[PDB]
Amino acid sequence: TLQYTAYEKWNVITRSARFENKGGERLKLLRALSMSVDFPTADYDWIHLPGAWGRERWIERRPLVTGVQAAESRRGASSHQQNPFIALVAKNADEHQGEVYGFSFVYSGNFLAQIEVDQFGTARVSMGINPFDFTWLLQPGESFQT
Amino acid sequence: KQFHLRAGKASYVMQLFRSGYLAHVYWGKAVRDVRGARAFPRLDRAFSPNPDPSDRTFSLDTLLQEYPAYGNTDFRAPAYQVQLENGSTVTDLRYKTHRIYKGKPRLNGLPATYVEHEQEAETLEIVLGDALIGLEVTLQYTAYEKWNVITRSARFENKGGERLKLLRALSMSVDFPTADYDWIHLPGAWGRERWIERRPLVTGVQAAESRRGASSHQQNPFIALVAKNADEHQGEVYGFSFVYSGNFLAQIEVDQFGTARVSMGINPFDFTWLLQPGESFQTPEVVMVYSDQGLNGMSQTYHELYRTRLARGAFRDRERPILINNWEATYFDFNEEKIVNIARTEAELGIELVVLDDGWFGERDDDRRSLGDWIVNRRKLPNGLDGLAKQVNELGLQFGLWVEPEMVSPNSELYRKHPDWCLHVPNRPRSEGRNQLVLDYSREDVCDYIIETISNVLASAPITYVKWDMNRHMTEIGSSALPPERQRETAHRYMLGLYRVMDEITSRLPHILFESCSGGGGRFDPGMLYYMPQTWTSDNTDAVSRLKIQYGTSLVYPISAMGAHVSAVPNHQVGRVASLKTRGHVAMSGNFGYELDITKLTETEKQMMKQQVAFYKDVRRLVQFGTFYRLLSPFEGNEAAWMFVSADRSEALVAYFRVLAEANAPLSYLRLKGLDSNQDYEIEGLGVYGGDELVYAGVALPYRSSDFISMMWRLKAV
Amino acid sequence: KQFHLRAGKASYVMQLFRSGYLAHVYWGKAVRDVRGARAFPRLDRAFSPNPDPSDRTFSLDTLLQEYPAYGNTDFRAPAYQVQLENGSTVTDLRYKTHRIYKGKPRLNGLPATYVEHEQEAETLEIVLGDALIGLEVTLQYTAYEKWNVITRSARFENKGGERLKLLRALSMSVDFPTADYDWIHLPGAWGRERWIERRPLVTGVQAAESRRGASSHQQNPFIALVAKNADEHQGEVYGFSFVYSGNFLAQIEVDQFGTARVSMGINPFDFTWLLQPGESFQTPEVVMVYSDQGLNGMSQTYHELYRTRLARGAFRDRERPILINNWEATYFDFNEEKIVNIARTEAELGIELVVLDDGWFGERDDDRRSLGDWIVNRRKLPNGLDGLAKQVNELGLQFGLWVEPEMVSPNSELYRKHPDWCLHVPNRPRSEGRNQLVLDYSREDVCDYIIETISNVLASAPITYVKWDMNRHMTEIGSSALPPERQRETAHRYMLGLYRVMDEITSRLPHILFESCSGGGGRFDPGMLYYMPQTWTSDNTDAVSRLKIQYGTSLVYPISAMGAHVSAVPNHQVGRVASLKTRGHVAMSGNFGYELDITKLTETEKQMMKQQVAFYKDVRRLVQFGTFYRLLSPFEGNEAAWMFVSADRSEALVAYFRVLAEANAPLSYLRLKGLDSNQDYEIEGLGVYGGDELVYAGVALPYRSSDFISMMWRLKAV
Amino acid sequence: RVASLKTRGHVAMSGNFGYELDITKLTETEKQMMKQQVAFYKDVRRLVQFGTFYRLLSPFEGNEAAWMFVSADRSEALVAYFRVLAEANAPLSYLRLKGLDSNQDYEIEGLGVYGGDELVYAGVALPYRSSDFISMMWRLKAV
Repeated sequence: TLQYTAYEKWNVITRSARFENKGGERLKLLRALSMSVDFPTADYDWIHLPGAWGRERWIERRPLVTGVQAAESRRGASSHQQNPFIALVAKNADEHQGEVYGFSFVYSGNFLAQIEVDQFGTARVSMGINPFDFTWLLQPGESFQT
Repeated sequence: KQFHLRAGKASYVMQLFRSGYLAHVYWGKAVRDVRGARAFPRLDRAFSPNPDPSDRTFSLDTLLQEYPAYGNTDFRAPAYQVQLENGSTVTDLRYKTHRIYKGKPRLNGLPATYVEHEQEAETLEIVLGDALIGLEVTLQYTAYEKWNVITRSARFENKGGERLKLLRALSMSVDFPTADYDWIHLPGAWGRERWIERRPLVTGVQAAESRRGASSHQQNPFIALVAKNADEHQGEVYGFSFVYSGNFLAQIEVDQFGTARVSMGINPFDFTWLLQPGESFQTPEVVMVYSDQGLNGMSQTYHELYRTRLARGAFRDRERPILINNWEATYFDFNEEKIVNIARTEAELGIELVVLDDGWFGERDDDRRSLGDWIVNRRKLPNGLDGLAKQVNELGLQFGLWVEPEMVSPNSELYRKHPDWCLHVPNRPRSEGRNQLVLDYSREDVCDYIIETISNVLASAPITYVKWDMNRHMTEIGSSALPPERQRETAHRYMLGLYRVMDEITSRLPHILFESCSGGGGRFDPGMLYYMPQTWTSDNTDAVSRLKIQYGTSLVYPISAMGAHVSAVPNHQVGRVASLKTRGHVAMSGNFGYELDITKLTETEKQMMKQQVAFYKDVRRLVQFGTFYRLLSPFEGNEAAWMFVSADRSEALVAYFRVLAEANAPLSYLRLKGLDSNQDYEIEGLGVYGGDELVYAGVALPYRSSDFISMMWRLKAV
Repeated sequence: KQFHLRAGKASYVMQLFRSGYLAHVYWGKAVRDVRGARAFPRLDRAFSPNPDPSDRTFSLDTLLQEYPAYGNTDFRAPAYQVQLENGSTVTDLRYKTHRIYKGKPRLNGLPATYVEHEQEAETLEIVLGDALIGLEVTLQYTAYEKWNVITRSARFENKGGERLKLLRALSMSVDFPTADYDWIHLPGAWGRERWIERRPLVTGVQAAESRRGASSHQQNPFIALVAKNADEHQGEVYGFSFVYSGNFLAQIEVDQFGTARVSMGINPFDFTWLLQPGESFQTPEVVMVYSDQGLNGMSQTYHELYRTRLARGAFRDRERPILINNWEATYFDFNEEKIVNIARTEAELGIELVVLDDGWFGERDDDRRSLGDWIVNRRKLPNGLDGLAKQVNELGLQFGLWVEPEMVSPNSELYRKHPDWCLHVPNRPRSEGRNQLVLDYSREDVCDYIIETISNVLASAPITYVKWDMNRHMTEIGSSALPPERQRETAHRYMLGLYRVMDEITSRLPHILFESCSGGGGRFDPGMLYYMPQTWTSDNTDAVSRLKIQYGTSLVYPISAMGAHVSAVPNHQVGRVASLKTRGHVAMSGNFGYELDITKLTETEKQMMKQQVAFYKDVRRLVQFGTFYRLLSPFEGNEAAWMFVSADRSEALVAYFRVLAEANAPLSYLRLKGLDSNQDYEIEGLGVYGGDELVYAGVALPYRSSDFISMMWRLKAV
Repeated sequence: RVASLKTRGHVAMSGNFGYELDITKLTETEKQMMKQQVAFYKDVRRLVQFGTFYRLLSPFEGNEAAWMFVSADRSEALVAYFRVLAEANAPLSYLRLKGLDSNQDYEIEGLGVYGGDELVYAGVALPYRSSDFISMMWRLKAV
């Protein structure tokens, strides 16, 4: 079940998914991201928040690449090193004008925030619990909420 | 003490400082008031000398100015410079008086933006003066009501009893407090005029200029300071447009303290002007435009102002005729029988105007003779211009004529009779471009002769269209009718003559639509637009080449004046093969016309042409008089896109272009501008879309192959 | 008819084209032959007019030239321009003859790079000429055998019978076939001179220039064409250094056809020069360096050339004394005892020179008076300069003196006696800077006076060091001893006079080390370097600020001439607190010295000074005369690093700087240059590293917290 | 790094304000400075912690950093400006604001009354200052 919520007051769209095993066999979640969205074009810059202890959340803006880009955490915590937030930014956009698409993860553990540009210039922004070192077993009757 | 000009949604503020000094403070979006109470004290800047020895905090080197001079403690490039009889170049202009009156004054012997009603603008005249030498300088400011336009010019007058030589006389100068801008000018050449060149500013001097006696293909008299993030659709832009068609200097200087001095006017290089007691000198005007709407906002401001308040004549607000020029069909070799029976087919295709090009006069079989001898060749036109024009008229077409009045061929009746009438210098060889010389328009006799000769030729037949051409640039600049101390005034006096010549000629013939031309857009400037309501954009007629040229031309000049014609293939300039459908769409994006041999066209092509002609007539008033938006830039990529929107936004026309085809290409999309978001639009042949969707989301573009493709969409509000 | 200059590993090729025209062909890496200055189909370019009317392909507008003019079909900015009596500015120089001789000539009344032997260089003089007006221009080319150096200058001579007036007379002009380069110039201000500014070329005009009568803090007389991918260590770089200390114009012009014109010389603005029949005019020279080995390679060429073949005197090849200036100690209020007392303390620390600053002359107690009156104040110095110097000498210290001979205070005996001896113009207010006026060095009486006055004073005491200073820029430029027609020659004539003053004064006192100064490095140019072998780099003595300042200055001028003094904190210019350790390391990267109140220093600080002085004495020869490589640029990041390597590469000194501290910072590394890869070097205190490892792999940097850090390593071959 | 107590306060007041220093080791001036700081923050606390935030100048893009807080009705504002590395003989500085009501006038405390549109479209001149790591804080109230 895909969960969409749209606030009336803000330009906020929240997304999450709920897995349920209604069958008779074990289903093993190798990957269970909260969301994924395919942009029709890929002419963008992206912004994530890299850093370290004593210097968290430095704004880093980079052009997109044909391939994969990702800020992630494998530390069991959201981390000083990469904050669970990425943003698609228009080429000419700044602090005061321009189109911006922010992605914020409401979770304090391992995360993956990825942007993939394919052969046809489409951009897939996917975000959620880091698939790395992660599985989740669903017995019949069990559920998983991202 | 404080002057506050309010033009449209913009503000231009100045303030009188201490005793007579005029300081610049602010220019940008309109504010109610700029607080006069200055925030923090001035500084004692090292090596910035002081006019007042007691106060080291004051220095003209560190004062934002309106019309600065050099040698008085300011070390930056001045707006003007005057040499006295004693050899010094030091002058000191102080405030005398100032006046404010509704409307806009005319400029003496010079073209200028105008108003038709007093309510349309306010004019501020600040009278400055140097009492010692008796030099008076009046700074002229005009602020329009409906536009963000501030026009600036200067007026010198010698009230002293000495000779005053103007070494430099720019129209304007302005000091920005900060220098964090990029700058855009329009460099180019013949075949590729007005390419948009965006560059970061350097700490020093950058300048676009012309030393050719004409505004030139090489540099268009327009520069602009633009914000670092400003684009076509947003950001702050500061336009500077010179209303003049001769030599010019458009300069930006960034100094040690991060200020940017923008100056514009008649190129000081190889230029002087002598002022005897009682004599005056009026500078051409510079049209300054602000916009936080981006580049399109600036251009649209220029478009309305230039089309409705710079262009003149009966054809100013009128739809321009779809013409055809028969240059490739006949060349210098033509006759009456050949033109009229060809013009009969052209009339049936829908053409509204047939233009007779070069070769109708004197001994014209070459481009190496006969310029200056403007009499009908009875050998080619036995019944003359009168006979040809009337025979053309009864087929239902207007008749046009090509002229090049500013030129004289060494092999001509005129030159053999008046060899001293050309621009020349004593005992030097007379250089030739295209085997021709330049006539001396600094002289009254030469001008008077041309006015009479050309007007009589133009009155001898029902000619309603004129292509005024110039195909050379000035060399050996001098006059045999000028004293040695006024020889450097020749270039400007020439332009004054030409302006006066055109002014009288166009006045004698109010029934004629005039189109200026100079080897293409050699003189596509505001100055020429005042006399001739349209211009030949470029000799290059390639559809793909025209993408850059027209895109860059539209930056300042209205589409109504931007001439664009469909030509033959393979192209004569580059050898490129584009589709007839593509060449039409590019040409229909400007002042539509034709330049090709219709007899060489296949039967299928003639039908394309008939549909092109019929289609343009439907979209003409929208194209030529509508609001213009640049969507995709050919300078920034493989695509070119723009659109025209009606005043009430109920109608729109979209043009898209893609040069080099990509195999297995990504899907194409196009977002539009200037539509009513609260209203729905029907795209002919596609369906109905919301205005908000087209602008915010965009339209999926059709997947197409082959190089040099084009697409046109008529948009209609439901 | 081809001229082929061979300088080091570089080639400069020219050619005689058609009827006496001189055409540029190639400049870059050395070639045995240029076969291809012969066969090339020339194009008929639109609007490029023709000297020979029947050939439309040939135009001066489209010809790469060496000394071009305007009005002869060339529309680009010319190298020269001269107005005739009839008013015209048209001139036509044709090839006359040429001569080749080994060695390099001296420029009349001007400084110039020289040779000690004929074998060091070869000189090509190309004599052009305009037969009509009798104008003869001789183009001077010199190619050094040992370096990639080509020097260019021009000599005008009126061999006709009319007056020739030079509107423009640049030292050189060169037309590159392409324009795909970036360009580097050195802008700045007082307290921040010569910041490196890299910019892409624009299609139009870019320039660095000075209208201040001095080379200026604002713009240094140096520009450079660099390849797009060129950096400090590799790539093609073309340097243009002007040997002149006054007004200049350094300009690059890119035309419609993608050619880049680099021209340099005396600024045409506010400049003329009258040439009566029989008179001649010599332009200063421009030193051109080619390098395929990066910015370092270009700079290194200049370093050797300027240190060994431009700088003169007994101190040219000599180690410079470590000096102390006690200006901050006493200001204007001092006496003989107070100076000698502090001299003992400084002498104990190891300092070698004590310099007496401003306030020793006349009634100089402020900065509002006494300039021009060079007589010992008997209140402060009862025993005169001789008595003070003698005492200082037997303390073991050399003695130095501060002078500002070009300046006159309105409140001085000199000015109330000779009010016409200052630069001024009739009936205009005499503007001041730092409450002082500029003496008229265009006049003979003034120069001879200064020459006698300063010489006798400098010979009256065992003075072995002089600091020559100027703290003002020209306003109201003019001379009472000049006719109106020669008034605009004043600035250049001033500079010619100054050059003669310095030449005669320095010649009288061969045992005196002269250091040029101008509110810091306001006159840090090759012209001054010819008369005074070292220069005060900047009044900004802040360690961090000096990173950029010394980095940019090092781009052209040798380390031996770059004065750098350790000062007190909080820094008087920026207010920054940097460690004495860091202030030392920065100052030790140049001509080391001190400028601070020793009486205000802590005992810990004074001990660091002794260690400092001892250290620099070990590395002095290596620093001042060694090879200089820049590693990390402060203009490009948070770091600054460079190193000095001996000729035999057996010894090296490495300097590193970080300015802003970073918490939990990444591990730092540093890679070196110029070492012998096949040799092992011991880094003192660290260990032994291989030269290849040092250059290819690099060294690990220590982890340091705290702001503004510095580090020095001594390298020695095993 | 050594920065002025004034500067350390202006940065800390830009967020959730607190103290992390030994008072037993403070001079009388510093303790009196702290008291002045606390009294100031309590005045703009509701504005800082609950007002609208505008970033003006990025410390990631240059030598400056600036941001401002604007109240809901735009009748009140706090402007914070920071400059790290001192430049000798530096150019004149200016600051443009955001989120103000163009139709209203604002009193910048201790400076005078400026128009809202002026502060946003023209900008206000900044004081010439030396020393490293400086800060400036302005309170704005509508008339």
